[PDB]
Amino acid sequence: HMALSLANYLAADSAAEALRRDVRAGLTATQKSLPPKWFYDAGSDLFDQITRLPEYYPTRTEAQILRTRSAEIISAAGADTLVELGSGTSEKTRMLLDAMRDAELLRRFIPFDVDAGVLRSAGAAIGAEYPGIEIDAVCGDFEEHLGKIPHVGRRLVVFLGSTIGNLTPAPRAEFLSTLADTLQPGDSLLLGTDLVKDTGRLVRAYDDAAGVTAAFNRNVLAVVNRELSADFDLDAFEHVAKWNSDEERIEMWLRARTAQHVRVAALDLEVDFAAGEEMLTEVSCKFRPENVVAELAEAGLRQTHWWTDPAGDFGLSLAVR
Ligand SMILES: O=C(O)[C@@H](Cl)Cc1cnc[nH]1
Ligand SMILES: [Mg+2]
Repeated sequence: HMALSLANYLAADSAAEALRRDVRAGLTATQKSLPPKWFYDAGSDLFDQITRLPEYYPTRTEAQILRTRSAEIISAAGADTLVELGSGTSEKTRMLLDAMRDAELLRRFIPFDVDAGVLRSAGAAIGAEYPGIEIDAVCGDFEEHLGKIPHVGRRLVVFLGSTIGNLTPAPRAEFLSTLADTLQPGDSLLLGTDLVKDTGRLVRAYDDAAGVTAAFNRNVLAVVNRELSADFDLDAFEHVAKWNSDEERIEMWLRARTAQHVRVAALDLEVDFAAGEEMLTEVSCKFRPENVVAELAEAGLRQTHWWTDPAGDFGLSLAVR
């Protein structure tokens, strides 16, 4: 029920300041952009729905790999502590915890994410399902507070969903290098990476028939409207998903149907969009198996295991110091 440890390194005023800075920088850039972290206001609900769309294969593909190989993953890791870069709300989390329990290894769960309220809820759910488990939640941002994750036990750190694909190569390398420097001998990283495949399937996964992804994308405008007193007309922006073959990444864009004039009153800022002008809201890099090995090695980690679905749509790596 209520048994919990929670460390909170984020402040409400500090997040508000981060949004101010990001929106000012992004809307005044020669090529306009907004960071996708701001998708996930209570947007989080829309993303949950996205994971169940027929076109969006990543979640169910990763889940099926875990469903059939979690015992092997847990045996390879030999960890008694599961660290999740994420909130611990998924079935995937339970697949891993179940296997750790079956192996009589499980002692501790450490969820790491940016919303304290969700960490509390997940902690209560996990606590009830795995009596005796120690839960140490950390509210922090995984590009700054990784050093705050406790080093107790032998740790399996998981970063699922190909969320690592939201980082472009330079910040991605810095992230993996930093994460690797918080690991001890005996610790393991379990990394989910979505893989290069048919480009039609890729684009459709980010431009579903039902329009749910379009709603998710346009909602970042609603976040700016509410939080920074802006007047984006959401109906005036078209959802566009692109495959960038040079960078091998999916991109989400918002395209102005007609010229728009947007005042972001909280920033004392007026922003103009030309008819047809596009603003970048997300990248989702896709990986080649051989390159995953290389990126891990450059970060100081040796890939010891690789799991992929029979179609080769998605990959999971286990890597060690
Ligand atoms: O890049 C993804 O696939 C996840 Cl992390 C976020 C997302 C899902 N649909 C649009 N963006
Ligand atoms: Mg003013």
